[PDB]
Amino acid sequence: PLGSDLIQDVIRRAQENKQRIVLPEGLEPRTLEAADRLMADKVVNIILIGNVDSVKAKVAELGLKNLDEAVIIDPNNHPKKQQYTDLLLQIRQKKGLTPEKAAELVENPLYLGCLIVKSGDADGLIAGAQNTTGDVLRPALQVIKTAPGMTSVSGTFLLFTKAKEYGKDGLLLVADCAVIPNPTADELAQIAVATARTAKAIADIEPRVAMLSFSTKGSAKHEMTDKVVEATRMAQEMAPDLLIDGEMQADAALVERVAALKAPGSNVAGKANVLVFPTLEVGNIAYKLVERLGHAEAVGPILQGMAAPVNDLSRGCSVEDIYRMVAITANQAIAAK
Amino acid sequence: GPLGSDLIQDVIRRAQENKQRIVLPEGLEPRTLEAADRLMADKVVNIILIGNVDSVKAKVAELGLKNLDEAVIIDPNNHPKKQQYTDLLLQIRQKKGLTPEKAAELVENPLYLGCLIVKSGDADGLIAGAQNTTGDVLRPALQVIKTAPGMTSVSGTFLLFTKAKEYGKDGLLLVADCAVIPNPTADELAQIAVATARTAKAIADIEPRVAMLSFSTKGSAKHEMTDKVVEATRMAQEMAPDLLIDGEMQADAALVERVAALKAPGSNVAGKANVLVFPTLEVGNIAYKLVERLGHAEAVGPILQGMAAPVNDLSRGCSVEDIYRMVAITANQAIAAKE
Ligand SMILES: CC(=O)SCCNC(=O)CCNC(=O)[C@H](O)C(C)(C)COP(=O)(O)OP(=O)(O)OC[C@H]1O[C@@H](n2cnc3c(N)ncnc32)[C@H](O)[C@@H]1OP(=O)(O)O
Ligand SMILES: CC(=O)SCCNC(=O)CCNC(=O)[C@H](O)C(C)(C)COP(=O)(O)OP(=O)(O)OC[C@H]1O[C@@H](n2cnc3c(N)ncnc32)[C@H](O)[C@@H]1OP(=O)(O)O
Repeated sequence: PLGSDLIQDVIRRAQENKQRIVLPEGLEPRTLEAADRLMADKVVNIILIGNVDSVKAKVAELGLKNLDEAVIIDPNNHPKKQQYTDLLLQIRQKKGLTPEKAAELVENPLYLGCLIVKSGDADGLIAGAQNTTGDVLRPALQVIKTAPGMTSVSGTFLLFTKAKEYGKDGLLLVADCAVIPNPTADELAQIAVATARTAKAIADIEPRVAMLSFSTKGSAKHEMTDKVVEATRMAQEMAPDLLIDGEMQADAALVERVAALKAPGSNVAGKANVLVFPTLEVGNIAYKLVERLGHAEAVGPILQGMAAPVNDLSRGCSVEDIYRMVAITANQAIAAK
Repeated sequence: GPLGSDLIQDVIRRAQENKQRIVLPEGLEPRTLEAADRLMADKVVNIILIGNVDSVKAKVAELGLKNLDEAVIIDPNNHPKKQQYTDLLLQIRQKKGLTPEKAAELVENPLYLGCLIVKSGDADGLIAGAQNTTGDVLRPALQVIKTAPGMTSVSGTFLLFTKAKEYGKDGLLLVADCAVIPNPTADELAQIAVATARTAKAIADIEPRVAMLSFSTKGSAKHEMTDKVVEATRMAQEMAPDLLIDGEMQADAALVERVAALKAPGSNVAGKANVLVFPTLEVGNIAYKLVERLGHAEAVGPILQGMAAPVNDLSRGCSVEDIYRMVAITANQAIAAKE
């Protein structure tokens, strides 16, 4: 119930600017059920990957009545197979892919799905109900690649807290909580800019980005603090339109009275709604403790920094969670154009 | 507030039942004196104040405090044990190049004198930092009192009283190291784990189950940074076979039975943790503050651990009630150290 209002807004913005979303796991029942609801509610235009007769059989078997307009693409046989094979070789031959092996890969639903998006025949992709994170992300990084002026992808969570005096009515975006173990200064700056733009695209927030540390504005100098200082500088340079400040402690980021004392004349401190963590140790631990010990609702991870949005579901994701992640993906696609 | 109030009441009561001698080096600081007055009224501890006797008595009369006539006041410039404490200080710090000339200056510094009083067995613990920096409190404590048997590192723990009563002990977890060591080695992290578990036992009447946290659970995400937590876990288990310590694990595996069953089957900690050990100060400093603010948890501390006799450091903005509370904690640490 925390963040059902925001998710309702995300669904509506998807509905108002309809994106084409590829679901490579076209025989997975949770995926198909979610696809049926998304098409009933006209949230997105669905593309399912699988043998056409098998997918249609499974749709009829699950009693789904809203998928007649879904496009179904058999990776073994479809009119753009050679085109996508040629595109794949163009992207990946140099990197050791033979035409022999390109012909195999193009028949793998995850690779095919990424090539559909990359070609401009779709706007985004969701998988991972029946694949590992790595098998989803790898083709996405190889084929779709990163957005202009970015070399790294990262994972953000929407963190809907019960503390409505922080963030946007209790919501903060937090990153990187899933992908990069130990970002360099450069990576951390890219995380900062990416998360701010996700904040704008998904949460309709005016981002104020806190680059977190155990130091605030030189209070605790150390090797680990220097990286966050450099990251802050480089983020500010990469994006002069965005409010980004650091290094600061979490209390300076969130609490006006502490901001006044330790970070005076920051335009972020005391008002942060985006938190950038210096390592995955920090991010992975911190968001889970806020989720459990704070009773916060965490939505994600949401992958950011891709030229076109790919998201990765968990293997235990509900129908409603798949629906939700597709709606988010559509919003990321709108932002990417 | 109300989350911590039952346990803090127990801590004060256990102090009252075995009265310890606590040194307050900042003997003219008004918040400290007010707290000392309440502690003496309530018979929580025997207070020792450091300062010129006439000045301290003048300040006591000036603040209208009626319960400090039995407080011991030691003037650092002139008191019966000055040469004894000076000789002790030279004996501890001669190797390290302290001259008798410089010993004679240091022994007159209230923070050094306070530590020598404890070290000599003339007190049981010390509290300062209302008017001194953390570093000026810690330095004499580490030089004079030093670390407990079998420990080389001192760390800081918080009592974290959360609103999630289904975790920890009715919502309480101890977390460390959240204040002192920026980047513990594997050995330091193991010592943090054993120290915090024993603090948990002594202060919070917790049966410690210690989770060594990482972004990996039992080899799920192997990496350079996870290796330190794996090694720390092994070394902690070896140092303390009487304690339940496991790792590496994620915070969800530490706290959630359903996740523990999947990611850490046959841990005797996972899903039941009540002590969390963080791999770095970045993690600890950020994580406890986010839980405090975003979770509405109450955090008490930092509490210093690993000292041969307890020294605690107050913040410069600490209330009278917070000083009272920290003195009660320190007395409980002394009771644990003597046992
Ligand atoms: C390694 C650990 O288990 S600890 C980290 C804990 N976190 C996670 O596991 C979550 C996901 N982490 C990952 O590493 C992802 O699963 C993966 C898919 C990016 C790793 O991919 P790998 O199987 O290592 O393949 P490899 O790194 O050889 O190739 C993946 C491609 O993406 C690139 N890449 C890897 N990480 C990133 C990133 N964060 N951003 C952008 N590109 C990346 C690689 O350079 C490579 O590109 P290339 O083939 O064009 O050179
Ligand atoms: C503040 C920064 O720049 S780093 C990042 C943030 N850190 C913090 O917020 C924590 C605050 N901590 C501190 O002030 C320091 O860590 C201190 C006080 C513990 C150490 O600083 P100093 O008192 O100047 O110690 P210094 O480095 O001068 O001397 C080291 C001595 O203390 C000892 N020591 C230092 N830290 C510790 C510790 N955590 N545990 C045990 N012993 C210690 C050394 O072994 C050495 O002993 P010796 O006198 O017998 O040689």
